[PDB]
Amino acid sequence: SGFRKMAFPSGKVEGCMVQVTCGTTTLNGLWLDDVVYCPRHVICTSEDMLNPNYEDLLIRKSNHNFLVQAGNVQLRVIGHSMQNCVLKLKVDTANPKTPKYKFVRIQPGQTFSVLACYNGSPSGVYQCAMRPNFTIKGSFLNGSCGSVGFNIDYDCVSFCYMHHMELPTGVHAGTDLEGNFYGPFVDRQTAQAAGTDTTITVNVLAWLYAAVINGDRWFLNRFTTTLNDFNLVAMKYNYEPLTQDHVDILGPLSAQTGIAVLDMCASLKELLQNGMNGRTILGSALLEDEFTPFDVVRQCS
Amino acid sequence: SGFRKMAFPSGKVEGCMVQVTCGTTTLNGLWLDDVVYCPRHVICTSEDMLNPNYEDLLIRKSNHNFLVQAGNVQLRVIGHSMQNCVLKLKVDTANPKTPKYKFVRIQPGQTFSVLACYNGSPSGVYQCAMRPNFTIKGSFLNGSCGSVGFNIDYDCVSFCYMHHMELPTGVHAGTDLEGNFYGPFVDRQTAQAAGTDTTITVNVLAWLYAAVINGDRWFLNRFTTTLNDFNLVAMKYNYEPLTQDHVDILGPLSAQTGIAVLDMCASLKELLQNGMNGRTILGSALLEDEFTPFDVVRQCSGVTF
Ligand SMILES: *C(=O)[C@H](C[C@@H]1CCNC1=O)NC(=O)[C@H](CC1CCCCC1)NC(=O)c1cc2ccccc2[nH]1
Ligand SMILES: *C(=O)[C@H](C[C@@H]1CCNC1=O)NC(=O)[C@H](CC1CCCCC1)NC(=O)c1cc2ccccc2[nH]1
Repeated sequence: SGFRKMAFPSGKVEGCMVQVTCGTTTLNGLWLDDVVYCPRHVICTSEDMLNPNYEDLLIRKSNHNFLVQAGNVQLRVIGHSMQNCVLKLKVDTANPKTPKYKFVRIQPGQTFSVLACYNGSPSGVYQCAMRPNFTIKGSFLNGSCGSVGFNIDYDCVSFCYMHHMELPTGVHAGTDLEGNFYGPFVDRQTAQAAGTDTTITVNVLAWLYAAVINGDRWFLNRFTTTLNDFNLVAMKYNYEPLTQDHVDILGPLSAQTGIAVLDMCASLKELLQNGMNGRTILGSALLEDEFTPFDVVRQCS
Repeated sequence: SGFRKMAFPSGKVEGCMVQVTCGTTTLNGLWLDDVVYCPRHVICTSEDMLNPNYEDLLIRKSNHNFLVQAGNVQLRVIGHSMQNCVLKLKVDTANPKTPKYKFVRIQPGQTFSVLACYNGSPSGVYQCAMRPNFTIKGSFLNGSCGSVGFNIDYDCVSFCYMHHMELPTGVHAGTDLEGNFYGPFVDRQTAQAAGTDTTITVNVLAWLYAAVINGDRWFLNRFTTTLNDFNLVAMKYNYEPLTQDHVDILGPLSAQTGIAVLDMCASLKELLQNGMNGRTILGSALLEDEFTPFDVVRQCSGVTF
């Protein structure tokens, strides 16, 4: 029993982190086979922050302008190319610690683990979710760029995020491992603002199911709702719409607990109206939205 | 910026986990040098949960009664002995992935990372605190016994916890790696209950400092207090007493933020007596007590291992 925000074990990713330096900029790179992936803004200088022409900047670089270090060993860059907003540095040696892996682009509401790194070495590991507005609420300082987010279902590592920047409101933006940003952001230091953050409704419902599984029932009620009436209410609290896909996805948890999905929606509606009245759910006094239905099933069984 | 409940990177520990099976029971072991450590209750049968004399049951057991598997390779057990509530199985080969390590016993209020494992395979990692009542509020299912808790300092892994059991209230109990239980618990099938828990005051204060460092400042005020005055309020609200050592340890954070400890104590006193009035701190609607002062320092300065 118990319920914790649980990350994946980080060892398979730790063995892939390296340090990449270009000019005076140092950040992290991901070394898989004979390629090191890192944010392309490592090639920017202090005058190229607003409107960098990355194709023009990259063509001027030599292989030896990139210093790549794995532990106390320099890797020799033998080639470079850019794919969207990531740089791919070809090196002369394959990483012997490369795990089984794939690159996956995730949808808002999906969760993943982040291995926060500085100078190629790990600082710590934590869980994150892709917010509906395509930001993540991370913990990242200067030098963290190039840290990755990942899931490890099975023994396969699915890389889904690479860190690039912090928006003025304190949240974070980045790309997939093909170099495409999540959301409308660009790798320029120009004024950019994320959409209004909303709550990930299907994840709140998953977490209420987790609470029942762990023995807690105080928030249940005798009512039900239609899906359309639920959405009319939840949007007034800046909750994301719940779709029929979401209802289908909660079928398994509904079957395990004997609580129909639309009956749990009626519980959530009352919680939004009443608050918690000095109570907690799974040790929280707010409704958590960073556990997916899949996460709940992994942890509770 | 930002602030998250952050676990230590687990790679150094993952390479030490193995599976240990005795009779019908399977759980995890920790393989360091040429010894595998696991809970001694692995030896119990259904007719020994009630009241077992493990020292008598261990004589009856022979080396080949312990199946140890590291991945798909079987380790050969060449000896066995007990240390308190931990079984030590000597194996014929040293773990080539053994990290620099030591065994340490932690104090209540200290935090550590748990590598939850099943069948010898690491499954997830999260940060815990040793509660004042000597339990931990973990997430553990059947087959997780022998999962371990650890801290890392530079290149050194300090192992501090091995998991043994779940109490009726759903919190968890275990031992250090020399097999001494944390708290007034025993490894017998019997009625056991956690003591009433209290909140870790020095950790709440550290987290309030983390909040200010991240620009969350609504709870600060003009007032200050004394230790005696504060501690009288603490006792009233089931908070752990705040000592002078605690004030000293927060010293850094006080100087960095310009909020003296007793100044921040006056903030915490008001939060206790008045609550949060519908506001949050670092995304929480409760006062969080599972970050130590050192936890805050290393997250806010980007310390690596
Ligand atoms: C890479 O290591 C950092 C990671 C940042 C530092 C603070 N927290 C983080 O997550 N990335 C940056 O510093 C980028 C660099 C830019 C180079 C040119 C192309 C765009 C990215 N900058 C920022 O994240 C940045 C600058 C800035 C100024 C004012 C407010 C916010 C802000 N964020
Ligand atoms: C080891 O893998 C498990 C871990 C437990 C399973 C559920 N959650 C956990 O953390 N440990 C056990 O199952 C122990 C075994 C005992 C054998 C005899 C010596 C003491 C340990 N049992 C329990 O944890 C247990 C039994 C029990 C009965 C009623 C309420 C709670 C309860 N916990």
